[PDB]
Amino acid sequence: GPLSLSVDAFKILPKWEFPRKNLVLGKTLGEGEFGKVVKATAFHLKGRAGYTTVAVKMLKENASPSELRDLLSEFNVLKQVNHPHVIKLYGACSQDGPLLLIVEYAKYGSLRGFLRESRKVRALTMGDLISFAWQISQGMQYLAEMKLVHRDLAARNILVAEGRKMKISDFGLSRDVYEEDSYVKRSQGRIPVKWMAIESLFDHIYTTQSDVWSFGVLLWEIVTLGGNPYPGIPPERLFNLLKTGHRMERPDNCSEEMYRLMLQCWKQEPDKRPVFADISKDLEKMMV
Amino acid sequence: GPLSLSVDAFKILPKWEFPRKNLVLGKTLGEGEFGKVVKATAFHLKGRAGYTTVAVKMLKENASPSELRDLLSEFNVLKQVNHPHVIKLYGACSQDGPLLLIVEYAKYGSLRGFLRESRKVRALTMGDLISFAWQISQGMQYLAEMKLVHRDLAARNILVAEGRKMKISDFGLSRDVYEEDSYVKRSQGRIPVKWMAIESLFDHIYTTQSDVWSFGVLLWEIVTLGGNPYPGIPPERLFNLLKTGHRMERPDNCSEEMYRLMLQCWKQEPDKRPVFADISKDLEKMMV
Ligand SMILES: COc1ccc(/C=C2\C(=O)Nc3ccc(N)cc32)cc1
Ligand SMILES: COc1ccc(/C=C2\C(=O)Nc3ccc(N)cc32)cc1
Repeated sequence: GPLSLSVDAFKILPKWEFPRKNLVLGKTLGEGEFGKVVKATAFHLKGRAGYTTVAVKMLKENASPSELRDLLSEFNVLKQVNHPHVIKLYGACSQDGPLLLIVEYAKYGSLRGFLRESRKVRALTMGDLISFAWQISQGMQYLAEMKLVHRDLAARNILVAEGRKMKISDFGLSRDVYEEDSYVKRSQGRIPVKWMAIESLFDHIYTTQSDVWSFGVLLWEIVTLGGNPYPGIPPERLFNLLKTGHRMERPDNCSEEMYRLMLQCWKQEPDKRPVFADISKDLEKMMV
Repeated sequence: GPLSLSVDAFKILPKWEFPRKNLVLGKTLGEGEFGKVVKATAFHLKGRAGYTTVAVKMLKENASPSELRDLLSEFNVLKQVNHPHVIKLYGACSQDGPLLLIVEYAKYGSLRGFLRESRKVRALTMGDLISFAWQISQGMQYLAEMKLVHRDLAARNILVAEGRKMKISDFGLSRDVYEEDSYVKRSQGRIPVKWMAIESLFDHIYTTQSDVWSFGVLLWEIVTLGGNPYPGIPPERLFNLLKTGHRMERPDNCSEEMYRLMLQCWKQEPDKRPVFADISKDLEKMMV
């Protein structure tokens, strides 16, 4: 099938390969959907003398064809992508054991955990908050320019690297949209309902503009310091609440220009939402 | 889409509804893929005076359209099914809060945990082991007769109820095959690679005979007291090992007639595998 074809083409296929003997695995940093990520260290990694501390993405126990598919796809995507606000790939190990992707280690963990262990003024201004949002916007403008739809943009999918630098990660669900400017999935998707654009939920259509919708949910998360979207509202209720025109209220400690920006990422019509370029301009304005 | 249609038809739709006020939730029993299961107690449940201790299946945090789809489907399936070796449904709560399915509580937990906390002779004969396998076979013959393909048969998906009684659970991935005797999924499935039949892996075809293959993996698990299939072999290696005719070796403390039975559930050609009726006969033979 499509998968066995990919796996065999992959096993037959550069400068992405890394000796498994030079990689040492350590504690688990995170799990969840699709994979496991462990802290690691790599000896003589792409020109760097000695050890570099890295993160290693692998298949969890009992992986389905779907999670294997997502791992190989994330690898194919990350090889093409380069940007200061996108996670960096160093290589992979595929030869004498499990498939492992060697990626950039982020000193501060996920954006969601980073926010949750902090407070509004770890102390963080709303100027830091908006700075976070902005770095992500630039990241996203870049991937949009690459004709790439992330699909799974969320605080748990952004890493905080050294310097409090945002890195977009988790390219498992990302899809190329060069040809048609849309990705359409016939079956039910694996993105959390509460982050999906209204057209993705009802019609299974994903574009840069539905990434825009997720970005609005992610702003909400940033502003709330790691709150849970639509708190206390079950996911199945979202179909009707969204189509009947309902949206999350302005949270506490949110400025009107920020909430105004979220509201615009959640317009029903994908065309009436801003594009990442104009989002970034909006945030840079707010940040002064 | 197909999902919003189901959700609205469900919200518009008997004697399956249960007052949410009469249900009390308690500790988490299990999680993983698709849902969470919590211990609960239900007041005045389907004719039963007082409280009955039950299990409650719900959506985990941040559920995708896919997990919601699997929850509603499991509910639709469980309403049609009745057998001493299939989990019993009591009802659901859908009205004023999250969707919850109220099912049979199994005193001993999953078959996998039950086996792992035991020893060959908690002490268990190989006669108990084979008894477990047999109860599952009868369960499966019944669902096969209902023209139902389980798809996700595995020790973690069997519960051990009072009397050490096996109950097949987790009907999330189950599919009706009345019309065509097969279920075909175009996209990549969410069943663990190591439990899927060779035709399911390569061609995305599921039938009662690929359930037979999973049952062979499950026998292996029973015999090994909760071992991990294909230990130390990465899932992606399975395509080639399976198509080149490789199979798990006879494990320790396994009789030849038992291993002979697994080997037959793993024939390349779905037609050369036994049917559950003949599997059950084989096990009842062994059990003396
Ligand atoms: C201070 O605690 C930490 C917690 C999580 C991380 C996680 C990741 C990390 O460092 N790089 C990653 C790449 C992909 C994914 N999914 C996760 C990570 C790092 C540090
Ligand atoms: C002694 O420890 C226990 C551990 C898990 C259970 C789990 C379930 C249970 O009791 N009923 C269930 C129905 C569906 C699923 N997935 C799981 C369960 C019960 C008892």
